[PDB]
Amino acid sequence: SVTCGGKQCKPNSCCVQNSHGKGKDSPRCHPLGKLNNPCEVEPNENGIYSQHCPCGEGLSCTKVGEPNKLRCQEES
Repeated sequence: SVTCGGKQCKPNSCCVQNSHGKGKDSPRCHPLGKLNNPCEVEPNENGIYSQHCPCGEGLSCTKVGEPNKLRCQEES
């Protein structure tokens, strides 16, 4: 069970910070990253992402560019 912003969210959705510096960390529920899309290995020290979500639909963060342009790629 996922829990973001002091509220439980649906599965296949990571936590993302969407605060503009208001002082109240209020993340939002975003869908898991897809193929040929931008993804990150792991979240911050708190466990939250920026905008996109990590691979969770049968993908795997693989380096395709530089410096560290990690993208989602269906694992073999």
